Amino acid sequence: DTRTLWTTPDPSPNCKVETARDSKLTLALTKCGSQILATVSLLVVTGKYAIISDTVNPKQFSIKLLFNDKGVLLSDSNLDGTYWNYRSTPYKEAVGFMPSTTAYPKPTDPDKKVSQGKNKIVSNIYLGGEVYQPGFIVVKFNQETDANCAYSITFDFGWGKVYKDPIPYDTSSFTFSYIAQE
Amino acid sequence: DTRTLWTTPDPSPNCKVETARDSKLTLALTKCGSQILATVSLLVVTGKYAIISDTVNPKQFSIKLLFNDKGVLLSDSNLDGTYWNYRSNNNNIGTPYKEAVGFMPSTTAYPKPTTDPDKKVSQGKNKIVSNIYLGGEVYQPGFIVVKFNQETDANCAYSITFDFGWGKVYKDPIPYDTSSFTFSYIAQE
Amino acid sequence: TRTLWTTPDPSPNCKVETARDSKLTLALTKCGSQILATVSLLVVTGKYAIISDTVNPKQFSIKLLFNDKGVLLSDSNLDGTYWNYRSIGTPYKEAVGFMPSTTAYPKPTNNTSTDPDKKVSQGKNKIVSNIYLGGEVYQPGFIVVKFNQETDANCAYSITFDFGWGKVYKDPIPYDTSSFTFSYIAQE
Ligand SMILES: CC(=O)N[C@H]1[C@H]([C@H](O)[C@H](O)CO)O[C@@](O[C@@H]2[C@@H](O)[C@H](O)O[C@H](CO)[C@@H]2O)(C(=O)O)C[C@@H]1OC(C)=O
Ligand SMILES: CC(=O)N[C@H]1[C@H]([C@H](O)[C@H](O)CO)O[C@@](O)(C(=O)O)C[C@@H]1OC(C)=O
Ligand SMILES: CC(=O)N[C@H]1[C@H]([C@H](O)[C@H](O)CO)O[C@@](O)(C(=O)O)C[C@@H]1OC(C)=O
Repeated sequence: DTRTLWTTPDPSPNCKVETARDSKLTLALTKCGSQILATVSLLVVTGKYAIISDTVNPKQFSIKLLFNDKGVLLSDSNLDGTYWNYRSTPYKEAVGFMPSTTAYPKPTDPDKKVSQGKNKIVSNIYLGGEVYQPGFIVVKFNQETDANCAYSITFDFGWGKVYKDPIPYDTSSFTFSYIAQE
Repeated sequence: DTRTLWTTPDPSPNCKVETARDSKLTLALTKCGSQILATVSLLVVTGKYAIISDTVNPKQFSIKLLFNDKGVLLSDSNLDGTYWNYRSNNNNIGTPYKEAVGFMPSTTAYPKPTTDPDKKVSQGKNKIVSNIYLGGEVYQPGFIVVKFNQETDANCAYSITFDFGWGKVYKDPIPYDTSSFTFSYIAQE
Repeated sequence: TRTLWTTPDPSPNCKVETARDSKLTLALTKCGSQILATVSLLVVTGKYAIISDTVNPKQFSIKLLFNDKGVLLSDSNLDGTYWNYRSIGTPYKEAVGFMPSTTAYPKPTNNTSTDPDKKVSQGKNKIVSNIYLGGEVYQPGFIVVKFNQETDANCAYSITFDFGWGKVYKDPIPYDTSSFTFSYIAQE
């Protein structure tokens, strides 16, 4: 299915939050012409961020997906590449899933000011899906330079509310979209 | 694909919050291949939650869409199935649909609910949680929780549940009339 | 499955307070009977370019007004020069399939034309969310998207973006929004 690129819907541990494969990132990208429709959720399984409270610091971490100029996931990404593939051999290109570098340029007169906001999508998510357990997600397009990436999608996850009773970092699903490179 | 399953865009009262058809649920599910793109909004028209304030309790209610193995709406659902159907223009195909499995939330992504950290099942991923705004006013937050496959009622194969509520103190009564909310989810097929 | 858009890296193309004082980036993509949209706003000069608690009002309104063919009316805050389908071209002739449904989101009615037997939703034609200035989690603002709620220019359809904030900002910050995704039911 050339219209869906994903982690598979029920992944094994596939994502580094603190150490490699300590988390399960479920990410599906679906191509709707020139816009990608995405859904993302994160379950931290082991380690520092599996169960959080107010004494865990910092209260944010970053998950980078780094892509080359063919849209292939680079091995330095926090997301393990083993099962990152079209919905059904590692794929050879996925440029049409990549966030536009014209809409969302890599970092570099009022008419020369570059938007610092437009390459980010920021919202609350809710741990365990509970309305009284807000956290946040920041989706960032093409803001990384690591591994000489041509494209990137970064997920920053965190929280700010004071939690004295420890709770699993297990996020509600978040929908977003972005302008595709082609 | 690219078909829509919906309540019609201008439904008559079609949904139970407290009693049958005491509310207008507008819900459209549009298939974008492996994901469903959805928009939902609720106007409660009569009963306990039509007009809310800080003296209305509890401050949450639940609307269950329960589906069988063909993705057909079960009678126990809060939504009346009379006008829950595939789109035709601004209305519905006349005959009740026979199957809608491609519109169901995946039971692989969102399994039905059932100490080893390695076997932990995500409690978050089957829910989408956000503020909505009553009357579309920025100063009238409430909330929506969309839940996939979390019901057991009527031996459903699939479910979509909408929990609506609010937390802010409203001393003056206001209608429970939500801003539209967009979400997507992984489709069963 | 076409996209109607401002182009992804627009030149100043929008009036918040004065012509060309802002850059609105907006893409509408058709997915059958729903439009999938992404929007963001960079105010580049004037009252709302750098905001703080001493600026009032703390909301402003960007109207996209369309005629019966889905064509952008020049009265809109958005300049229509580069509002067109994604692809040297011609202004588009029709985009009704991209308009917000007037059955889902009807225009306001008069005392004359209001049916007292029907309760009309005031919320359903609005989408309301936070956006974040600079994409910083500690700089919330808000966006309100409104469908078909204008009467300006005898529009057949409209999409209105209200942007604002409520948090007290002592130190001034640029009104430069994170991107916001939404969808709506299309006219056809
Ligand atoms: C959509 C949105 O951001 N709404 C928020 C409104 C809004 O900012 C104002 O009505 C616009 O002027 O403000 C809310 O309350 C905040 C309060 O939470 C904060 O601590 O103080 C500010 C004033 O400085 C407001 O009083 C509101 O009216 O309830 C919050 C609301 O946002 C949310 C997420 O509910
Ligand atoms: C989904 C929602 O609306 N969650 C809100 C929650 C809820 O309304 C009450 O818990 C209901 O009782 O109230 C809060 O104050 C809270 O932290 O608990 C704020 C929280 O909203 C945010 C943006 O974090
Ligand atoms: C994305 C998010 O959740 N931002 C929240 C922010 C954040 O949690 C801390 O800044 C992290 O440390 O905290 C706030 O109190 C703040 O104003 O700064 C509330 C704000 O949420 C809203 C709905 O405005």
